[PDB]
Amino acid sequence: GSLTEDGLSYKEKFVVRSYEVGSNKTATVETIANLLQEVGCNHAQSVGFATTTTMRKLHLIWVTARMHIEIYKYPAWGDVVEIEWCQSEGRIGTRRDWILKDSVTGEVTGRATSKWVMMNQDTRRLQKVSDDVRDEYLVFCPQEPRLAFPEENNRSLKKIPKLEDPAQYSMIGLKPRRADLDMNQHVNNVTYIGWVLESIPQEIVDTHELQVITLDYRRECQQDDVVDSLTTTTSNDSQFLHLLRLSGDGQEINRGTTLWRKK
Amino acid sequence: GSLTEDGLSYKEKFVVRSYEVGSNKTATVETIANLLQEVGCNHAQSVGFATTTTMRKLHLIWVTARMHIEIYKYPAWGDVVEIETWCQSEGRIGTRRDWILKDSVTGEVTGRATSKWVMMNQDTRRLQKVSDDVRDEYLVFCPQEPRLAFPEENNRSLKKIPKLEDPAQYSMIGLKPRRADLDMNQHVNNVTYIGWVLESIPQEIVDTHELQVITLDYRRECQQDDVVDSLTTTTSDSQFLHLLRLSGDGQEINRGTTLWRKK
Ligand SMILES: CN1CCN(C(=O)c2ccc(F)c(F)c2)CC1
Ligand SMILES: CN1CCN(C(=O)c2ccc(F)c(F)c2)CC1
Repeated sequence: GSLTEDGLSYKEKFVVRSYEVGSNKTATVETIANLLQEVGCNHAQSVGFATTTTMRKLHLIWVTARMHIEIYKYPAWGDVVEIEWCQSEGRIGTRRDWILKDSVTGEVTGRATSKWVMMNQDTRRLQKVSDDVRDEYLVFCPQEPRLAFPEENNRSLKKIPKLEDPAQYSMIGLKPRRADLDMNQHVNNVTYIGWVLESIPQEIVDTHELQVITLDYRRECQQDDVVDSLTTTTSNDSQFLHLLRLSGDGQEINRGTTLWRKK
Repeated sequence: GSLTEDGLSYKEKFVVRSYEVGSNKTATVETIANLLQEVGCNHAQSVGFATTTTMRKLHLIWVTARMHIEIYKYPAWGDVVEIETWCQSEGRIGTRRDWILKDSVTGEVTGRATSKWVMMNQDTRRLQKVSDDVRDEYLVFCPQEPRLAFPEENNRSLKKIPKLEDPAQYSMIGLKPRRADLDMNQHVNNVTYIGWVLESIPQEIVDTHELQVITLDYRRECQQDDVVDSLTTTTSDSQFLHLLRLSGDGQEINRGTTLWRKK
C-alpha cells in the first residue's frame, strides 16, 4: 500500500482469500468491511499516526457513529481488489470514505463512507471537535470536498427509525468470542455487521445479494454482554429494518437497514 | 505465493493485519491457523486441484482428523511471515500436511504445524482407508523421502488425548456459529473450533501467558444450527485438557490439549 502522489489519499491491493468467501465464492460483506478498516489503519500509520498529539493529551478518541457500504460486485476468491481518504466535517466530527475497484478492469465495484465522532476514552462522553484538533488533521485531508457518495439525496445520509416489537425475524443470545475483539479488547465494528445479518433468513441470502448496508452505532457491546438481533421486511428488491439490543434490559446498541437485489 | 524449484512444496508471504492481532499486538493462533489453511489451498491450486479425479467420481473428500500447532514467536502487526507447506502419504491411513513458519526478515523458524487427514464419503460421512489408485494420483506432488515438521521420535503431535471428566474446572456454554464462521460450502471452518476451545481458558491465563502448543482432535462436525459447550481443566508452564460437546445430548465434537508459557 502507498499514499498517492499528492499525499492526500491512500491505496492498497488485496488478494481475496479462501476463508474470506461465502457460498458464491465471492468475498462476504464482513471481509470487505475488515479490508476497509485495514486500509484505514495503514493510511493513518503512513501519515504519522489515528489520535493526534492534542487528542492524546486530553484522553480523546475517534469512534464510529455510522458505517454505509454499497457493493455492485463482490470480488471472487483469488481476485485482486484495489481500495482507495478522510475529510473534516466541521465541529461535528470526521468522515472516512472508500472506493473499491477491480484491479484488472479498473472499474468501481463498491463504495463506502463512515461518520466519526470525538469521545473521551474514560467517561465515554461525546464532544465537538476543537479548532486545535481540527487544524492538526486538515493537513492530511483534501481541502475541496471529495465524496464517495456525492448525489443530492443519497442512502448514506438517511435517518433510520427504531424497529417496533414484534420483529418479523430474530437471532437470540449472540455473544462475542476472543476473535471478535480488537487489540484493545473492544468488540470489532465488523462483528456488529455480522450480528445484524444473523437475523436475515437463509432463503434471502441464498437468492439475493446484499447491495447496501447502513449501520448506526449507539453503544458498545462489552465482551460479557449478550445480544439479540431483530429484522423486519419494509419492502425484485428487498429491504429490511434492523435492531441489535442487549438481551437482558433491551438496551439499544445498533440500528440499521439493508437492501438486497435478486440474483 | 509459489511452488519451490522441485515443485514438491509451496511458499507464501503474509503481512500481518490490524484486525488479525490480539492485545499484545501479535497475530492470534486463529489468524495463524487461517494463514495455514490459505497457503494449503493455494498449494492445491498450484498443482492442479485437494480432491483428485478418482475421488470426485467416488464422492470422496479429505477431512481433518487432527491439527497440531507450535508457536515460538507470534508475528507482530505489520510484520511479514513466510509459510512453507507440503503434503505426504501416510499409507492407507490417510494424508498429512505440514507447515513451517518463518520471520521473513531474520529467516528464523518462528512456528511449525502438522495435520492428519482421512478419507470420507461426502454423502454418508463414512470413513475409509485410501487404497492404491488415489495414492498413486497424489504421490507425484509429495516428497518421496519423509519430510517432517515434527521429526523427534516421541513428540507432542502424536500423543493420545484423554476424555475430560465432569465436572470441568472452567466452561463457556451456548457457543453458536454465525455466517462468518462458515466456509464456501456452508460447513463450520476448522479454525472456529480452535476459537471455541480457547473460550473456556480464563482471561487471567491469556493475560499472563502465551499459547505455545495446541493439539486438536476433530471427531464430529458442528452444524450451523447446533449449540456447543467448551470445557477446560488444568492438568499441570500451564497445561489444560479440553472438550467441546453438543449443548443438548452432550455428544463429543472435539477434544484437545494446550500448553502455555509465562510471559
Ligand atoms: C469501538 N467502538 C467505536 C464506536 N462504537 C460504538 O458503539 C459507539 C459508542 C458510543 C458512541 F457515542 C458512538 F457514536 C458509537 C462501536 C465500537
Ligand atoms: C469439515 N471439517 C470440519 C471438522 N471436521 C470434523 O469435525 C470431523 C467430522 C467427522 C470425522 F470423522 C472427522 F474425522 C472430523 C472435518 C473437517
